[PDB]
Amino acid sequence: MKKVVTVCPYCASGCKINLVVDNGKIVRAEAAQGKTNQGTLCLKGYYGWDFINDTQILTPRLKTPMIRRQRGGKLEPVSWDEALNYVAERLSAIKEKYGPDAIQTTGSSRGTGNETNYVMQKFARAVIGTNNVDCCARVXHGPSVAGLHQSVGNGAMSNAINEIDNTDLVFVFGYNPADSHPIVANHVINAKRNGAKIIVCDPRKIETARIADMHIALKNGSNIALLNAMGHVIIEENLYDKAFVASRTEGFEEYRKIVEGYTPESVEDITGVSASEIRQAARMYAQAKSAAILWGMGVTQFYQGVETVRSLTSLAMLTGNLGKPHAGVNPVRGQNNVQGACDMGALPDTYPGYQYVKDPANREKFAKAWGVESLPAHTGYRISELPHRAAHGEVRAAYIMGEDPLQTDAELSAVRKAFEDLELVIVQDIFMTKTASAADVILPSTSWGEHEGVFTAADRGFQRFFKAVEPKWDLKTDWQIISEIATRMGYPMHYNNTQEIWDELRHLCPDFYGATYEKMGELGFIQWPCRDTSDADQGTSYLFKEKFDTPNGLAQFFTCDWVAPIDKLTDEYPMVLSTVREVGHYSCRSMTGNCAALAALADEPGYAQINTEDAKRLGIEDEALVWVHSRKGKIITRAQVSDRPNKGAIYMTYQWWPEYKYCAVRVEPIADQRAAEQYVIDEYNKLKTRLREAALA
Ligand SMILES: Nc1nc2c(c(=O)[nH]1)N[C@H]1C(S)=C(S)[C@@H](COP(=O)(O)OP(=O)(O)OC[C@H]3O[C@@H](n4cnc5c(=O)[nH]c(N)nc54)[C@H](O)[C@@H]3O)O[C@H]1N2
Ligand SMILES: Nc1nc2c(c(=O)[nH]1)N[C@H]1[C@@H](S)[C@H](S)[C@@H](COP(=O)(O)OP(=O)(O)OC[C@H]3O[C@@H](n4cnc5c(=O)[nH]c(N)nc54)[C@H](O)[C@@H]3O)O[C@H]1N2
Ligand code: SF4
Ligand SMILES: [Mo]
Repeated sequence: MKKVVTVCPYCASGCKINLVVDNGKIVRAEAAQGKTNQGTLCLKGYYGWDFINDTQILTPRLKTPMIRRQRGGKLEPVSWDEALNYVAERLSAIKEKYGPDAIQTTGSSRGTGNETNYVMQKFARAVIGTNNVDCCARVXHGPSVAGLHQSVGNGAMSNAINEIDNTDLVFVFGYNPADSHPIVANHVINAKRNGAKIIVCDPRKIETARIADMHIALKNGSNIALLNAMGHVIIEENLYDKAFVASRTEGFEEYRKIVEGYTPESVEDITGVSASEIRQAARMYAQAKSAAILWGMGVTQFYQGVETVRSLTSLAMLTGNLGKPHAGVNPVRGQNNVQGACDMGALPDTYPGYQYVKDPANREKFAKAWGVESLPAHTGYRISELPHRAAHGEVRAAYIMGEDPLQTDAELSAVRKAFEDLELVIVQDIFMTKTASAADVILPSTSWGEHEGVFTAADRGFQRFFKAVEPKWDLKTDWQIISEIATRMGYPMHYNNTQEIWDELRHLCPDFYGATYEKMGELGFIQWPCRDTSDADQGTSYLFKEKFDTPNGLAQFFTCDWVAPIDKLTDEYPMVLSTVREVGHYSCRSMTGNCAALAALADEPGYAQINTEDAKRLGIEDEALVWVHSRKGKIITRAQVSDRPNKGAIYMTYQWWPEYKYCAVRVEPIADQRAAEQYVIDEYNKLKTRLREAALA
């Protein structure tokens, strides 16, 4: 009986967990003293280790390689030799026929770890010869989509999670940590215990709003209108930091011109917030000695979302809430390793350590390190473009590792046809997912629990996680799989352990070089940049102390005009639909839904939060199934009738089996509940049986 230290594989809070191991099996999980969690876990860390054991509650663990030889055929189990040879031969053949850019790779933001992601992008670049490497969820980063990067030159959380506790004001905008990042919510609560003020800008009455000094309950989609009026108040009442603006920013005058028209009064009907409330919130934010903005992954989907991110960041620039502790702009992103995948250069325009492929010095270094003559300079395809590339023949093969697009991507029949248009789809996962079940080849990897590595938490904190248990089947780690494919394609690659991979990237990434395995250890939390291996360098708590990471080191102001959501409301569709996380289950659900304790918590088809008054009016009872009508769409869901959602909007916990957050819908009650209930059981049994048969064939 021993404790093996790991990091939670769910959200990006980065909680350290001691997995109790007795006789080669995990026996229970308990909170370890991680930097972020300090002996606490939410439900998911505590009960969510159970999927490792292949419970088969929702879907089985992948146990063997598989190949679907004919297109409308069965996945058949095969040896590793057969699978890895097949893939190396197909990829090689595709590369020679169509060029390297005909192949798309993905990183993975989940249990695999940082080392895997570095290896995947190495494979794409040194072996295949393409920059086509990307992750679904990604930090604000590229030229093709606006974000934080244009404002401050880094898409990361500017300040640590542990810095939240001593901020004077937490400005939570489009963010629900109580359900999304329970341990981050504990830091917000502790900030309030420590006397911080709290402003929540959220249409709904979320948990954090209960403890908020102001809950700005703004109409769904009204974000830029509110943000501009807040900037208007800050500028017109002279509450901005003039020194900071003069010396550390540009673009003020152009921003001032736009927000000048946006009086709190001009925006009362649009935001549903009184001008007085707008003034008070803008005052509270501007007057706090140090204020941290927290927002969610989240804001970028409300669209005007990427403008909203910059408009928010502009508020922090306006008030000098950047380049000092307990302040900042802090997109707390979702997945346990969304940050790390990006750190490892699982993005189409950059090597690990945000060393852009367009720089010839960077190409030279990596090329030399990687024993290759030339590395490609042009930006690869984004995984979100896959349906378009596949349809038009630009991408012929997808190597999809640790992503489930046929579950978790907008319009599921788009990526389905994408898989049809593609010549070859490889899925490397730990479960028979919807996506894996539609693949040509399945490569089963080890899971979190069965291997080790490094994750990067929400605030760029590198942490080690250790192997607790041996895989029960003949599994390879993700990086073992890639390395073997790489070698079979003519490029010698092998590693004996993740430290070898980590040490290689350290020597290629000046901002990660100091973050040795020894420095991270069992409980260390090392935020990058960490440049010196000396134990004197323990990382960077917050960014931008001296300058910003923009070309000329000045932060860049931005906002724009408010534009009403594209899906307008009608008498035919009088409700807003938006999506929302729930604490007890995680998104893919292949992990939480395969945990006996967590699975007992959440019913199918899932829940839709409806306002009490809306429900009264519509004849919708609590717990009663309901239909939700959009356009080219209708869905069945369960009513969670509460006063938490705002009247006029329903919030679906959409984890169940580009404006994701605003959508015009109608909600109709079901007369025959018993038939609708049976129907739900019927469809869930269908899917469960389908994935079962896919796996045990
Ligand atoms: N328990 C659990 N936690 C998770 C996950 C999970 O599946 N389960 N998934 C993780 C992942 S991958 C992600 S991306 C995160 C997502 O977590 P979040 O970043 O928190 O995204 P949401 O919860 O979907 O939306 C957050 C808030 O946006 C509000 N909102 C909706 N419309 C508007 C608007 O127009 N303006 C404003 N200001 N607010 C609005 C909603 O009411 C909600 O409270 O959760 C992460 N954590
Ligand atoms: N319409 C719409 N579109 C959206 C989103 C939305 O809300 N709505 N969300 C966006 C972001 S926020 C989310 S996090 C992202 C989710 O997709 P993804 O990461 O691929 O699914 P995932 O479910 O987390 O699947 C992760 C897979 O990884 C497997 N896995 C987990 N651990 C490992 C491992 O160690 N090795 C390997 N090879 N695989 C592993 C999981 O089983 C799962 O299939 O896509 C964006 N698009
Ligand atoms: S899901 Fe998030 S808050 Fe909960 S134990 Fe895991 S890392 Fe911590
Ligand atoms: Mo996410």
